[PDB]
Formats: sequence, C-alpha cells, structure tokens
Amino acid sequence: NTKYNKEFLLYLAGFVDADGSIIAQIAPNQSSKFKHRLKLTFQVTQKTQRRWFLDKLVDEIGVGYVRGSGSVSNYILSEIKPLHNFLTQLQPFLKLKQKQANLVLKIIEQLPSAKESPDKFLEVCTWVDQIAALNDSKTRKTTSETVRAVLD
Amino acid sequence: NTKYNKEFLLYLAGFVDGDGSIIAQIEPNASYKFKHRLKLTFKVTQKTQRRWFLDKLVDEIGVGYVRDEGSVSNYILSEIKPLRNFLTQLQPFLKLKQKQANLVLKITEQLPSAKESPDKFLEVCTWVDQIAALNDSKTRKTTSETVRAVLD
DNA sequence: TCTGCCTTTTTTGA
DNA sequence: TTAGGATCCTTCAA
DNA sequence: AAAAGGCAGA
DNA sequence: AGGATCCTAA
Ligand SMILES: [Mg+2]
Ligand SMILES: [Mg+2]
Ligand SMILES: [Mg+2]
Repeated sequence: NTKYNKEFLLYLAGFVDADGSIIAQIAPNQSSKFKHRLKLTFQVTQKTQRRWFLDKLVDEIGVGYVRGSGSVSNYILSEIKPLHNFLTQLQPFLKLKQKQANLVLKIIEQLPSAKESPDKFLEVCTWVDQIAALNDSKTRKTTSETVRAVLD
Repeated sequence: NTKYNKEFLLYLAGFVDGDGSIIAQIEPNASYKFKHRLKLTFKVTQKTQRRWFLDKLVDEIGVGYVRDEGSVSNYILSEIKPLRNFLTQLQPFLKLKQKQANLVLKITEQLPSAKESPDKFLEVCTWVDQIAALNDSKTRKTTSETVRAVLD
C-alpha cells in the first residue's frame, strides 16, 4: 500500500471536493448472482487543455488512468484495493465529499459478505443510494428498490 | 496581517483551483479619469444548498461575503488590501491559478501609479488581458485595446 | 460469475 | 471621481 | 460532475 | 466560472 504525503493529500482533498466525483452505481446484469453488480469510481474531471494536471495526478497516485472525452478529460480510479487505500488516506481531509468516501470504504469492506446473501447485498445497495443522495445526482436509474423488486 | 494556517491554505488552494475564479476586469465608465476602471475579484462558486461552506469561508478568511444568485451562491472578496494579503498567502499553494494570483498582486502594487499616466494605465490593462487569457474566458468584451481608443 | 475498462449521455454547477 | 457593492448574463467544464 | 450501457478476460 | 453593467456615498 502506497503511503501518500500529507500536503499532497490536503491540496488534493480541496481539488476533489471541487472538481472530483465519488460515484457509486448499481448496474443490472443477468450473469451476476443477484442480477446486479456494483461499481465504485473515483473521478476527477478537467478541460482537456489541462490534461497535463491529470497526467501528473496519475504519477502521484501511482495507479488509475486518464481518458479524453473530447473537450474534457477525466482521471479515473476503479481498481478496488488501490481505491480503498487511496480513499482511506484522503478521507480525513475531505469536507464536502467525506461522507461519500467513507460510504465507499464501508461498501468495499463489506463486498465479500454482500456476494453471499441477498439481504446483505440489498443493504450494501442502500449505501449506494446514500452516496447518490449526497452527490448532485440527476440521471440515476437503478436503485436499491430496483434490486429489491427483483425479489422473486 | 491575518496569518492563515498552512493546512487551511493547502486545502483551499486545491478547492480554488477547482471551483474558484481570479477575475480581472476593465469597466468602461465615463465618470472615471481614463473613462475606465479596473475591478479585481476573487470568487468561489457553489450550489446554494452548500452555501454554508461559503459562509464558513467568510469566517476563515475573515473578510468577504456571500451572495446568493438563485441556484448558486458565491463567496466574493474585492477589498483591495485584504485581497492582496490573502492572495499573497494562498499563491504558493496554487497549481492552476498561480499565475493569475501573481498578476493580480502585480496589478495591485501598481494601482497607485496606474492613474499617473495614460501609458501606465494601458500597461496595467495588458496585465488584465493576461489574466483573462489564463482563465477560460468566453464572454470578455473590454480589453486593453478597447482602452487604447483613449487616443480619443 | 465477477471486475475493470470502454463508450456515451444528461444536466447542471460552476 | 472613486471603491466597493449590486444585479444580470453567457457558456461551458464539470 | 454524475450517471447510463456494454465488452471481455480472468 | 468568468465575465458585463448599474448604484451610490464619501
Ligand atoms: Mg464543484
Ligand atoms: Mg474547475
Ligand atoms: Mg468545478
């Protein structure tokens, strides 16, 4: 586990509270045990003119990647262990996204159990609902209620 | 001078590079000496549901105020002396907006002289142009060249 | 089955 | 005349 | 910013 | 985010 230095984390926590996004999703998928899978994504968006800043961020975090979507680019981190390690260290300095980060950490820690039982899966889905409720969510479709309905 | 805590400045520098703005303007107004004046503004924008974060910023910076503009709110600092003191302290920690901050400080140091001469005002006006060039400027109208039609 | 990465869209919150 | 504040707008960069 | 849908390797 | 324009009291 990479240890990040404090001044880096302090600055990055400010930048993330501004331009970053901690995204939790429930995605239908017929080949998963409960017909859904979870996705947890840390993203930082910036105008492509400033892609260099996201490229520097890949070097600094040591994991993740940058993708261009024409006018804007995004630093993305999904791999679960590195995401856990990174958010564990960032979260104490977050002010606006602190609660999202800690929910993602709780989800991650419970993933093994979530995959064992429908009730446990549903409960972790409600934690995803709570993250979306904290974000400025506007286009969300699949919720823990969606999952529950697939009771059956 | 109010001296700001390092951990505060680091976090805020990150938050500023993300959601903040360092704005320099030339405003036409026929009741001023050179038919224009300079306006320098430090701004942090946020959705009004998170206005409390901006209100907190007024207490932490010790000066400035928050304006509600409907769906979003803005922390604003204009008063030239505390602006100079604040930017002086924040600038070392800025990564995207360091040059804008240093141009504002440069302009602020010359504000006394800038009336002295038509030549010198015009020069300071080009420093305003340079801040706008660094920003993601899209609606700018009055530039140093507008001023130069002081050639009458 | 499961995870990470690829692609694209929506609607603001800057 | 001036500085600081008030109001409104545009176009994205999140 | 914050989702949506989808592929394919492990 | 990054402007443009208008108000007003000292
Ligand atoms: Mg933001
Ligand atoms: Mg930004
Ligand atoms: Mg932003």
